[PDB]
Amino acid sequence: FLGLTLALSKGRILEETMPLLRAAGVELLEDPEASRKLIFPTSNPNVRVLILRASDVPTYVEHGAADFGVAGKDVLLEHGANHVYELLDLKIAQCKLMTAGVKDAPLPNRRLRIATKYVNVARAYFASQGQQVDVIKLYGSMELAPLVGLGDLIVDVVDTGNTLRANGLEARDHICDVSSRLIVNQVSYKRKFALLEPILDSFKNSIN
Amino acid sequence: FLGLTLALSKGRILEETMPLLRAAGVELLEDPEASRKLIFPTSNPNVRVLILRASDVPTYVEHGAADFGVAGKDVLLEHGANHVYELLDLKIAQCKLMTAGVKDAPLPNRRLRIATKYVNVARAYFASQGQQVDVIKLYGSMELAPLVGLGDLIVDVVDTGNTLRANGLEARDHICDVSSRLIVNQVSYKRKFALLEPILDSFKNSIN
Ligand SMILES: Nc1ncnc2c1ncn2[C@@H]1O[C@H](COP(=O)(O)OP(=O)(O)O)[C@@H](O)[C@H]1O
Ligand SMILES: Nc1ncnc2c1ncn2[C@@H]1O[C@H](COP(=O)(O)OP(=O)(O)O)[C@@H](O)[C@H]1O
Ligand SMILES: O=P(O)(O)OC[C@H]1O[C@H](OP(=O)(O)OP(=O)(O)O)[C@H](O)[C@@H]1O
Ligand SMILES: O=P(O)(O)OC[C@H]1O[C@H](OP(=O)(O)OP(=O)(O)O)[C@H](O)[C@@H]1O
Ligand SMILES: [Mg+2]
Ligand SMILES: [Mg+2]
Repeated sequence: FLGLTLALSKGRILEETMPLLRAAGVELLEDPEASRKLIFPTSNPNVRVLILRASDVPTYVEHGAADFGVAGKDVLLEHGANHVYELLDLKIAQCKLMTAGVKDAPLPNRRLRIATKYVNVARAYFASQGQQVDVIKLYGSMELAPLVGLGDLIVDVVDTGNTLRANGLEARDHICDVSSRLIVNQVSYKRKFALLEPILDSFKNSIN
Repeated sequence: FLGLTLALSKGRILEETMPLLRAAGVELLEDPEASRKLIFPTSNPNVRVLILRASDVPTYVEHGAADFGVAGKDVLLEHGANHVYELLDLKIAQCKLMTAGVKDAPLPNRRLRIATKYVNVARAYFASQGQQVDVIKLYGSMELAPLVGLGDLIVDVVDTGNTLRANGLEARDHICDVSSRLIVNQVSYKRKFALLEPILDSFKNSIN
């Protein structure tokens, strides 16, 4: 396969990317949500799709296992984006990185413990507020951590706030806005520009 | 809540732990698989259950957010087990950590690239075979990596081998056997032994 490999994740990124792909002449031939398969052809024989965990999208793209991909800004910040090119803000899967804690709970008298999957972002954010914190790395369900006393605050993505409210948590600080971004492998950009360019141009047009 | 908090993960660990818990006088009051909730009461008011991602079970237990938990040996090896006590091999969720690659593909002429979530285990295993390797950290779907040239081999858990065979991969090396283990917080063991002891004794009896 000499064409382009596009890395996407299931759920909202796949759902919100499909219209952009359609407008660019690229449609999946089945629903990846209902398949155990991971590589999918498209209506365009020069483009195939990898379905990955969101956290693996930057990894595949960086290493050139995919030529390009759609990754949340949150994942990019956490992973590090210095070995891919971020070409477009697609303005999909929009949310924000925030700190949160138990509603009205005071902070304890010591170095704070932050429970989060976004360990690098958490460290950098608290450092920008003048604080060195301990970070506890979690892989899921951040909202539970404050309720059982694992960490004093969490760092997580918030959209509606329903998850925080359902668990008696409140957002404390706004870290940054997050949206999904189009990222490209630095070599693929140079060597497969002829294939990439119309798709990138289509995406840019669609997001206007 | 002054009783015991038990950390479990969904799927096979929950499924294979429930009979042990039943025999110990502990039953869930609903199916956690069909709930968004994360804390669950049991038939015993001294015991509640946290449902966590498997990789977070050791974390919660180590930190004392749970008093005890059931974690796969694979997760324990990767996370590090020096700040919990491993008390029982429950002999559930039995599988093995293995290396795997594309069937009959020769190794390349350079330092190997291992794609895996088990980065510490991979490093230690290849070091025991006389090799320093590069490790690429992945969070899911290891089987895809060799097929798109991300890494030369993977390290993953294998049971039937169906996943490897479905993807044209073959197991190369047997790293170790894996089963789920009962782990306890080092302080909880000391301070809540009266609550723990009958449950531990019941589990031990059940697994005989
Ligand atoms: N509630 C939300 N609303 C909008 N965007 C979100 C929301 N939650 C996460 N996102 C964004 O969408 C991306 C897709 O990730 P997601 O499908 O939740 O997978 P994962 O659970 O593996 O992070 C996230 O990395 C983030 O940028
Ligand atoms: N196919 C399998 N058969 C038996 N045990 C398995 C299998 N796959 C994983 N396991 C074991 O069961 C544990 C439960 O993890 P699992 O439910 O697969 O969650 P995750 O996908 O987050 O690792 C694993 O950490 C491992 O020890
Ligand atoms: O502010 P809200 O609108 O509640 O969104 C916040 C939640 O959205 C995401 O969950 P997702 O829907 O991806 O489910 P999961 O992360 O629990 O799998 C994220 O992990 C937060 O928990
Ligand atoms: O040798 P096998 O019998 O095929 O088992 C191996 C597979 O089992 C586990 O997958 P699981 O069923 O937990 O699904 P997931 O890891 O893809 O979520 C593991 O992640 C392997 O992919
Ligand atoms: Mg999610
Ligand atoms: Mg699994």
